[PDB]
Amino acid sequence: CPLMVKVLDAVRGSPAINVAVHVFRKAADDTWEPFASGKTSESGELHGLTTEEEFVEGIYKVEIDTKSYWKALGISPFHEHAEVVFTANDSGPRRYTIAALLSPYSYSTTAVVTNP
Amino acid sequence: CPLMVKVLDAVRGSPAINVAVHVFRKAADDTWEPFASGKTSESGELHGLTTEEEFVEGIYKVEIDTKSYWKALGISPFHEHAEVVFTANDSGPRRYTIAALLSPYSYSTTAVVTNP
Amino acid sequence: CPLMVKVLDAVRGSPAINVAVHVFRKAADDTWEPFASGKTSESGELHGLTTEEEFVEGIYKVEIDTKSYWKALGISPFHEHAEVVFTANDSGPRRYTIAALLSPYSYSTTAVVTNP
Amino acid sequence: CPLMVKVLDAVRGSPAINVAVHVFRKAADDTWEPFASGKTSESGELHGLTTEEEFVEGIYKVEIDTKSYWKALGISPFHEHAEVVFTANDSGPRRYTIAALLSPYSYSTTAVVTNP
Ligand SMILES: O=C(O)COc1cc(Cl)c(Cl)cc1Cl
Ligand SMILES: O=C(O)COc1cc(Cl)c(Cl)cc1Cl
Repeated sequence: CPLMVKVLDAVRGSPAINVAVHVFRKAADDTWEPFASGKTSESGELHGLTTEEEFVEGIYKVEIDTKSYWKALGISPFHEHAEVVFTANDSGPRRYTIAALLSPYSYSTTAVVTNP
Repeated sequence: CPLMVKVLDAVRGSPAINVAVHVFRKAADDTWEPFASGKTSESGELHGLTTEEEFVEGIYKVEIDTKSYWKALGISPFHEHAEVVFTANDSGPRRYTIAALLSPYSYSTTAVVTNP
Repeated sequence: CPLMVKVLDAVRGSPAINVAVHVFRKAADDTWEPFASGKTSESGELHGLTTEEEFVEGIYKVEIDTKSYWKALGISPFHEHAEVVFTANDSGPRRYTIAALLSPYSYSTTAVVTNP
Repeated sequence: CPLMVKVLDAVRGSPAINVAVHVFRKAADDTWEPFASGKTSESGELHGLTTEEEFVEGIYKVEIDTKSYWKALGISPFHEHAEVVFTANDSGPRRYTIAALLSPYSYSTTAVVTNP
């Protein structure tokens, strides 16, 4: 699995469950082409977005739909989403974990990049 | 000052100086129209982006050029930029501060929304 | 002002007001001797803790009473307090700002060390 | 496993390996009694600190030896350590994950608490 997303909820001290995630890749014409999407599991993790063959070099955007998450919990948050934009696989294939820690008016994101 | 941006550097424990910041407002056709921009000061702050008259309700994007910041310091970063997307609301308090804390592979952002 | 503390609330997007802060200095026998204390202001800030003459090199602990803060707001928190322990160095820049961003089950802290 | 610690490095985008961790528990006399210790693995994770039988109700301190970590990488950081202090098991046994994201002048910590 070359691209995994993990989301935590800093209000409840729990995984952030059922968070929608949309991944885009910048096309030759500089538009964002949908690439993959999914939603976090009961563990806060989203696996299976893509394959090693499909996940070529490029600029990717991982959109985490934080507003939709909070509004389901009846909470009115600040951000529309949390966006993570990065160049991937420019020195060959790597495995990426994008992590995000959510609060209503804040978020933190980090990346763990490993070479298989 | 309805909108201020502050950027800090978690590697050196310092303001993040001379960071380019671009602000956009979402147009009716869902594109991002340039709205304001500047470079953070010696204190990591960017003031004077807009006025009360011009800063109407709507969705805004603040794009912080973190990659150029790290590259100018000789450091290899993960993200292309940090993006903060939010809705300005007239019901809420008047003044918005968007703060960002930068590391090479991670950033945190929060919003402080206050009244005078 | 050699030492300032700033506290923000990530649930409401606001300064964290009326937070008790206690500062200690490590004594030669390795105990923590009271040094300074106060409550954050309406802006989330605590100034005037010490003077240049009194703030000599050594190890200091800043203890932010986050549990009482959340309890006064009717919210159930994880931590007893947030502790920030660091060495003051005269080689480094003069002025220390300790900032903390609070959520019920998470906090972030950074140091900004600058010269005038 | 009722108490697990995970540490990430925000400069390298990697697990923080070989981080020493010391856990203490407040005694009846209000001193901190050593409780358990260990060091993070190649995954940044520390398992096996304690057992369900041993991990009774109490106030615990998880000390993460961040200064020793950075100084091994030849880096001179701000904090002496990152301390996480919390009441555990006060509504019966729970499983705790303490996570920390490290930079030289900052850290973030969160807790995930689950009911088995
Ligand atoms: O917000 C401030 O003025 C200073 O303190 C902070 C700065 C940042 Cl960038 C973050 Cl994420 C949190 C705090 Cl408390
Ligand atoms: O889950 C981990 O990999 C470690 O804990 C964290 C989780 C999140 Cl979501 C974030 Cl943003 C940081 C850390 Cl250290």
